[PDB]
Amino acid sequence: KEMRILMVGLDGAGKTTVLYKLKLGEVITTIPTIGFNVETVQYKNISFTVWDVGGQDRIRSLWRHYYRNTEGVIFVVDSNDRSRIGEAREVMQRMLNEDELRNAAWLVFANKQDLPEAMSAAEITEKLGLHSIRNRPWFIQATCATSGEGLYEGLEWLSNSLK
Amino acid sequence: KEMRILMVGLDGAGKTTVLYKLKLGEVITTIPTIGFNVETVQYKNISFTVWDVGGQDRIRSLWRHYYRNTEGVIFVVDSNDRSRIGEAREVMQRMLNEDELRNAAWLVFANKQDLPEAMSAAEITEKLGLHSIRNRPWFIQATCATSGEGLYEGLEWLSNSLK
Amino acid sequence: KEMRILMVGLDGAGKTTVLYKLKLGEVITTIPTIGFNVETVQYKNISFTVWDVGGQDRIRSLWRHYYRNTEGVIFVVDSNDRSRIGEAREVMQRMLNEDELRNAAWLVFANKQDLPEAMSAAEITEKLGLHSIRNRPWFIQATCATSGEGLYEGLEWLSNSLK
Amino acid sequence: KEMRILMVGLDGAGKTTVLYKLKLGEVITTIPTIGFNVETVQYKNISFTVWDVGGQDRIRSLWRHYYRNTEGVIFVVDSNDRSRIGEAREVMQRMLNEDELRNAAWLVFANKQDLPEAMSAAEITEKLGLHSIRNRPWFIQATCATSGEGLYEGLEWLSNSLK
Amino acid sequence: KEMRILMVGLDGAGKTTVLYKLKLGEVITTIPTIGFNVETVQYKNISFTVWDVGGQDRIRSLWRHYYRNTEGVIFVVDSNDRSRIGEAREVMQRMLNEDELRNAAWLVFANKQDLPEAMSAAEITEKLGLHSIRNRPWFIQATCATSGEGLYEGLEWLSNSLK
Amino acid sequence: KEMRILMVGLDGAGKTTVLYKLKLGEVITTIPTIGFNVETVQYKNISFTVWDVGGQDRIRSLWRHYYRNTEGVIFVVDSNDRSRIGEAREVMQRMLNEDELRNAAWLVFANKQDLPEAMSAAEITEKLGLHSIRNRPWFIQATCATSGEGLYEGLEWLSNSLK
Amino acid sequence: KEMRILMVGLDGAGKTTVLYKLKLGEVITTIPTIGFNVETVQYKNISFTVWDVGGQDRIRSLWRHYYRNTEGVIFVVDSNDRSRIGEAREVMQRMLNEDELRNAAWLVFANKQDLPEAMSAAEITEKLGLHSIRNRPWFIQATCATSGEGLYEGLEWLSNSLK
Ligand SMILES: Nc1nc2c(ncn2[C@@H]2O[C@H](COP(=O)(O)OP(=O)(O)OP(O)(O)=S)[C@@H](O)[C@H]2O)c(=O)[nH]1
Ligand SMILES: Nc1nc2c(ncn2[C@@H]2O[C@H](COP(=O)(O)OP(=O)(O)OP(O)(O)=S)[C@@H](O)[C@H]2O)c(=O)[nH]1
Ligand SMILES: Nc1nc2c(ncn2[C@@H]2O[C@H](COP(=O)(O)OP(=O)(O)OP(O)(O)=S)[C@@H](O)[C@H]2O)c(=O)[nH]1
Ligand SMILES: Nc1nc2c(ncn2[C@@H]2O[C@H](COP(=O)(O)OP(=O)(O)OP(O)(O)=S)[C@@H](O)[C@H]2O)c(=O)[nH]1
Ligand SMILES: Nc1nc2c(ncn2[C@@H]2O[C@H](COP(=O)(O)OP(=O)(O)OP(O)(O)=S)[C@@H](O)[C@H]2O)c(=O)[nH]1
Ligand SMILES: Nc1nc2c(ncn2[C@@H]2O[C@H](COP(=O)(O)OP(=O)(O)OP(O)(O)=S)[C@@H](O)[C@H]2O)c(=O)[nH]1
Ligand SMILES: Nc1nc2c(ncn2[C@@H]2O[C@H](COP(=O)(O)OP(=O)(O)OP(O)(O)=S)[C@@H](O)[C@H]2O)c(=O)[nH]1
Ligand SMILES: [Mg+2]
Ligand SMILES: [Mg+2]
Ligand SMILES: [Mg+2]
Ligand SMILES: [Mg+2]
Ligand SMILES: [Mg+2]
Ligand SMILES: [Mg+2]
Ligand SMILES: [Mg+2]
Repeated sequence: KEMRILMVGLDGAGKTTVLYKLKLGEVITTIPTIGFNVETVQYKNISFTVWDVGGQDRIRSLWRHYYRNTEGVIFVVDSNDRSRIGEAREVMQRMLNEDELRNAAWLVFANKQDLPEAMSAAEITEKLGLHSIRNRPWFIQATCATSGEGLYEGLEWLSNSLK
Repeated sequence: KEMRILMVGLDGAGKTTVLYKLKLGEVITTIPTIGFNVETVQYKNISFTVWDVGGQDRIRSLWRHYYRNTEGVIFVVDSNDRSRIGEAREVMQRMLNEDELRNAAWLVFANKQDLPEAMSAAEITEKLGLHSIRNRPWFIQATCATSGEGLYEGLEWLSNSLK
Repeated sequence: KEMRILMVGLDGAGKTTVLYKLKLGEVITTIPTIGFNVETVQYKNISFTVWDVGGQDRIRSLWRHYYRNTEGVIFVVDSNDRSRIGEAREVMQRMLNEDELRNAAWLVFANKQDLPEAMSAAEITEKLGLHSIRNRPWFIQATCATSGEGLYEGLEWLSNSLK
Repeated sequence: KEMRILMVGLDGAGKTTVLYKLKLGEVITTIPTIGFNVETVQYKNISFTVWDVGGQDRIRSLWRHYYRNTEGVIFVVDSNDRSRIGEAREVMQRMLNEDELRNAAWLVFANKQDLPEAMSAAEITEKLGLHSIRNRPWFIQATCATSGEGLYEGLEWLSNSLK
Repeated sequence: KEMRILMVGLDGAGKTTVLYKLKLGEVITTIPTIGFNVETVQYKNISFTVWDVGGQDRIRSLWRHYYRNTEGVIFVVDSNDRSRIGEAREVMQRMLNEDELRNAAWLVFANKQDLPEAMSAAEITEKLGLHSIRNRPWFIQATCATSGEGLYEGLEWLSNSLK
Repeated sequence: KEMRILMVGLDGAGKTTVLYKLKLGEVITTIPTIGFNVETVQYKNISFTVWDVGGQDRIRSLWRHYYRNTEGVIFVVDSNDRSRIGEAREVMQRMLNEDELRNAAWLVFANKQDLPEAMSAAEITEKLGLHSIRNRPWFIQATCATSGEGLYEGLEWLSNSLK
Repeated sequence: KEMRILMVGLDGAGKTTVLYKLKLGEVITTIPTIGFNVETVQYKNISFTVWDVGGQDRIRSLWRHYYRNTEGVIFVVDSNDRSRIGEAREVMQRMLNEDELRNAAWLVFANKQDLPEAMSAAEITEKLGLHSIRNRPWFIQATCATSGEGLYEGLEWLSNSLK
């Protein structure tokens, strides 16, 4: 009936694009997210309330204001960006150790799969150290926010962890 | 008057196909089940509420959310897949030891009997270690969800364990 | 005015045929009874509510759900099947020791008397150890469900144990 | 109204099979009993609570945890195993000298009588030194857990020592 | 209803893997255990609270903080590691002489039996000097945490020493 | 209700084995007894508290610490060791002259009778000069601690000298 | 639930950087620590209260004000600084002899491992004389506060010495 979500990731990942592909159905032009966007999207008789936030180094320290009462998390990672996959691992291993996100479900959108140099979801699952997760449910999906592929299959998995 | 069921199994078994052969009467095209499907089907003045779930390795850890208040279980096994009959045995022996499914009735759909290389229900009864079950009623039926054979004979047995 | 009955026996005996010879008057084609059938039949201003159940080895363990509030029992035995008369004796001596059927009246339909190799009701009375019954009223009748012989003479005896 | 029982013996005897032949009525497949099984069975308006335990050399030292508040004991001995009848005698003469089982009734199931090389109950009564028992009531019955013979005649004797 | 357990052993044995094979059912990737992990697992209406600890030489001196109020111990030994079987013997003979573990039950998981060069449970029982144990119940089981074999047969034995 | 015992003898006799055959019921592996073992065993509503001590030449001089308040003594002699029967005679004639053991009952376990070259209890009674005992009750029993023979017949005799 | 920590070391080590890498997650610019910094960081349901202090020669004499009620100590040593490893040894051997830190747990962050000329944790363990520690638990971890490596593995070890 209701669910709260927090979309996060590094800069350039695709968070805003994913959100406004789910909410509107169209690919909008984007500006860097200094503040935050919040939007409700309905699916399977469930109303997800997604909070997209900034990924710039200066806003990554303000994500803590949103950890509270968060039932799911969506970590978006740019697959073409193979040089910052270590920074994302640092961020995610730091945010998995926070106690406010202790029960949160973990979903990972490996975005930008339409690009030729994109890296597979298994290569990302290995590079991010996702099998090391033990206190938490987790899942990884390959997406293309510009085409909508894999986006409605993530909200479908998040439904498993309802209530 | 009412009954709750949980259809489970490995990937590729036939759970979704069975469910929407009971509910609609037609063989639908299928996509991998990331989330869950739920459907009510009436038979013998009884309204079974079936929950079909995913079998991918990543969703097999989310089945626990559904064990509660479950009155029957339907384990679907692909008979042609003779290489994963040990993995199914592991899953079933693990899920028989859970205390939330302590009184649940056990039914086993040995599906894909229309295939030439299919294995008999007795060979499956031996490979799955079903005679070792002692705290639980159990039953095994040979099916073909594409043709509907053996599907209405399972709901008929589940009626024995009503109320 | 009312009476509850439980028809039981091994597989192949004639339970379903007896029931739908009493209820309809015609000999129906039959399928193995996986679940249960229930039918009310009126006779002598009495409405017997008969529950026919499966005899397969897998359903013989589900008969316990029906023992409660059962006022009469009808054990059907195939007379031509002279090789399974010991298994029926085991089943009946086990079900006579249950405390839910403590006051139940016992009737025995020695069916398939039309067959040449059929065994007499006295030979069955000896093989089943029926004279050993002491806590219970009992009676044995020779039948032929295909012709209706001996069927209305069993419901007539069950009337003796009304209320 | 109630009674507590402890089924014990060497490995391979038939304890689990006896228990789940009394409780279910069917012969189950078995695994070695590392821990313990406990089951209540009703008979003659009495509810026996049977505790089946392991017979492996490593578990024979954990039986002491169960001696307390035990009103009857059932020693199962394999008759075909004529080479371990001395080890069983040692175990039984040791467990007859324990003070927690000081008033316990003794019953002996000489099981596996269906086998051709089985040894008579009198030969076992002589080999086990049962007439040497003087502080205790005792009884020996010849059984066949696969067929149920002699099993309901042991619970019948245990009723003599009620309350 | 409750029970406390302490899983210990040398480094590389399989403690964390065993714990999160019992708790989750999946084989997780692992990091060296510097601190401690604690997890509750339910089985046979009993809630075992397992404490997995480090085996590095620097943490083997911090196990004493956990000896108190410990009702069972699970010593995991790598069978393929035939060069450190003496070090494990030293550790176990030292920890058997502690007075806080005076009543603790002893279980030994001889893990990594799937490897070809693995050593039998009897060879380990001889090398570890387990028959020398006299003040304590003990048991040894052959396992394969990657496949789950022998893991639910250890918790089954630990139930013998309940309360 | 209570009784104190001192088990003594030369090295290799069988003292520890006897004690932990009475206490546990199993034959344990053994190490030389440098210190002492103490164990309580119940039999015939009597709780014997047995103190097993070392027999090495260096510990035979520390037995005096235990003579006090000792109500019975159990001298174990290896029968196969026919070359040290004179040393045992010296030890026993020395320990019979001590005034702290002035009222102690004397029992002699002629152990290792299962060996072919074992010497009879009468040959030992002659070699040990047991008939020369006049200030003391005495008794000699032939044993086999590995099989338990003759062990419960010694505690039975020690009961004669209760209180 | 709570724990008090004292981070100390020589000047240039990395104490402030470590603290504000644990607390904020970012690498801050730093000024020499004339006074003291204090910060609470949560991890594993534990709230560590860390006190970072100055390392200048003039402030090393004011550390005594903080020894009291200190449950853990974190000695940070610059590995690249191979010329002051003797001064750190002096400081640490002096502060290990204080009676207010008598029960404190010892952790050693060998920081600046990202530098090419860095010295291994074993070379530091030898140069600092850490094996000479006998009245205290101790542990050494290799870190890189700029990247966060090895920092959450120290707080993990400090949890072993809780309460
Ligand atoms: N070619 C391609 N571009 C994508 C895809 N997904 C997202 N993008 C594009 O990549 C750019 C960055 O996406 P954007 O949503 O603006 O970043 P962000 O996640 O919000 O992070 P920020 O707000 O801190 S800059 C955008 O131009 C967007 O259109 C994809 O699948 N393929
Ligand atoms: N030839 C044949 N195909 C069958 C039969 N039963 C089911 N299937 C087919 O096998 C395929 C897998 O069935 P499906 O229901 O989609 O898997 P699942 O049980 O839902 O598991 P999943 O959702 O995690 S992929 C489908 O293409 C389905 O049509 C059968 O009896 N014969
Ligand atoms: N020749 C003959 N056939 C009989 C007679 N009575 C019953 N049958 C036949 O024997 C067959 C078995 O009877 P049926 O009623 O289907 O078994 P059941 O008692 O219901 O047991 P099941 O449902 O577990 S298979 C049927 O083909 C039935 O028609 C009889 O008197 N003579
Ligand atoms: N042929 C035959 N087999 C029997 C009989 N009674 C029991 N058994 C069989 O002998 C085997 C051992 O019986 P089982 O009950 O598993 O041993 P146990 O008493 O439980 O001892 P354990 O659990 O320590 S292995 C089983 O395969 C069982 O089926 C009998 O009367 N005849
Ligand atoms: N091939 C194989 N590997 C196993 C088995 N059991 C455990 N392992 C593997 O051996 C490795 C060590 O297991 P692990 O659980 O991490 O060590 P530990 O007991 O926790 O000790 P540590 O934390 O101080 S490093 C792991 O890679 C694990 O996956 C097995 O049965 N077969
Ligand atoms: N073959 C055989 N061995 C026995 C018998 N009784 C005891 N032993 C064996 O003889 C050996 C010595 O027994 P043990 O109990 O260890 O000596 P001790 O009396 O304690 O003296 P010690 O502790 O100073 S070495 C052991 O290996 C034991 O198992 C027996 O009846 N037959
Ligand atoms: N290259 C590199 N620099 C590091 C590392 N760890 C800490 N530092 C850097 O070394 C410098 C000293 O660290 P700092 O935390 O300010 O010293 P301090 O421990 O607080 O001691 P002080 O306050 O008395 S000056 C800083 O510029 C810091 O950024 C590292 O791992 N690699
Ligand atoms: Mg954005
Ligand atoms: Mg599906
Ligand atoms: Mg029928
Ligand atoms: Mg058993
Ligand atoms: Mg570990
Ligand atoms: Mg000794
Ligand atoms: Mg500083």
